Amino acid sequence: QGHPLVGTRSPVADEPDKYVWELTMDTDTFPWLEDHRVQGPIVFPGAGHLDLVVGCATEAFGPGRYSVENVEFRRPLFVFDDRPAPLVQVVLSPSMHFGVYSLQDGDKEWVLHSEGTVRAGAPDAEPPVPFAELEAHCPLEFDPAKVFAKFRNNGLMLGPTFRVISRLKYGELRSLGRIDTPDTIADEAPRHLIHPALLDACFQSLSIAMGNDKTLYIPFDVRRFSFHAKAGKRLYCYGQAHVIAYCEGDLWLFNEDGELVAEFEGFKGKS
Amino acid sequence: GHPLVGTRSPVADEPDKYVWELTMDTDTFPWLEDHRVQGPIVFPGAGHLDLVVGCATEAFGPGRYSVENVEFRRPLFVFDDRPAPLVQVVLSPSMHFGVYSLQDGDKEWVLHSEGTVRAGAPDAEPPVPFAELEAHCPLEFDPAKVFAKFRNNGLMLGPTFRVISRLKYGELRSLGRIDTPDTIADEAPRHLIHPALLDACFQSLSIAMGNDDKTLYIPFDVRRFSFHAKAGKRLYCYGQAHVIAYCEGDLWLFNEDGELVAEFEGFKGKS
Repeated sequence: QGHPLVGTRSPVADEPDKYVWELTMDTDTFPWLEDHRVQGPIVFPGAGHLDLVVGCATEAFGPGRYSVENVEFRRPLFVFDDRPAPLVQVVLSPSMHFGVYSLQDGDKEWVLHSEGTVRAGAPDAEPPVPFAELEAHCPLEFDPAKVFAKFRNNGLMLGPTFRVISRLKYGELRSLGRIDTPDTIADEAPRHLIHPALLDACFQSLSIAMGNDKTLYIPFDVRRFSFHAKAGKRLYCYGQAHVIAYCEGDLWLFNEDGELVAEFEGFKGKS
Repeated sequence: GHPLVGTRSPVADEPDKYVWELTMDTDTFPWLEDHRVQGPIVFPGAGHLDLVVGCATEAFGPGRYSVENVEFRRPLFVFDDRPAPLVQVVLSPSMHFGVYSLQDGDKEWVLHSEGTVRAGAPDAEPPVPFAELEAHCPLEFDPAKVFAKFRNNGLMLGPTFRVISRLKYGELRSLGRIDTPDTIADEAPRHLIHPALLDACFQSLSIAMGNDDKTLYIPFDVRRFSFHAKAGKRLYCYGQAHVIAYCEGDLWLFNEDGELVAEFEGFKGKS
């Protein structure tokens, strides 16, 4: 019944404020993994790491607001088809520094995928445009089928569960996207805080803020991710881009009733 | 919608002013019967916090709100001989609020509550984590003992305001379990924190000063009330008193899973 991405924890005696969760990230436990392939292999979406770490922190310290600051994404997490499911470790230090690690079977070394800090609580969120006014602030509309098309044309095989933007609007250095939970994940998504598929789609949405009539971007840095409330079945993602091959922007995720879900400050990306 | 937020009629020459109007009758709110003070029905001074924050929620949206420097001065009566009073939540552009009532045939409105309100809240600082709460308060008191004191001193409390199922205490400490009764179960999810349970929080705190006894205290001042999450069916209120006839304490409201619901800083009281 718990958060599906938080695994077993085995509190070690000589390390009292250290927390380690272990999880086998197989397709049987997570069929949706199939629908985010990058040039062939299945990749756990770099966005997904935020639902993972905060779900872990939630299990240790309790429900509420958590903030994940100075996240670095460096090495992709693969779920290959030829080898068995990888093992994944969320290591939280006493200093509240975290790392996400993976080991493929027969490998000598763990691979660090994500790195940052995490704390309880979050600043008061400051949307530059209130929820109701959002619709009008982004006049122009773009076809979601074209956005998905671009991704695959550059080698990003996105299946139904990662094709979840139903509507999308934009303006100068801004974007607004509607994220709908697909049926394939419906029963399982309320167990997550913000399902990785929907978290990935938020970064998809931001990519339309860079002025384009080409250059694919992937999560690289995040100054602050502040979780405020669980995602519902329908989501409104409002992005504002900042002005090389590094895209940057700030993000505000809302539920349809207008409840802020999460705030991203400094969501940097890379080709 | 929130049952205590009424009609709002935005006035043209006053754009940042909000006024909600409500007839506080027993038919709309049967639970009102169960908090009488020396005869007449009194809207609990604690209830003013669910009212103002429900109003602010309606204007600005769901999320965290903080009500600072609340003064309670004059009781809000729902007499039996006269028709239901009218109640007005006036929110100024400066985010200063007042709660007013007019009884039938009266020339002037009566100010009941006064303070400010803003969006957001500080990160909450429980001095004892939720899990450790149980052990921090060893000694137990009989709730039928506390309701008895109130009645003996002229506070006729009916079933809906007898909601403390369990109560534990220590030096300058208290811990109470607040249960939503069946009579309002159907209506409580519409409130943020039903007034009955909000009143019971102050009931709980009164056991932190008291030493095993006849001095009733009633809400008077609150430096800060910070709302974080809707109340559930079971609630744990942890109070810590501060050391004339003005009691004061800090309160931390928790749900069963340990989700902080509300923080009270500087909850002063008066005989």
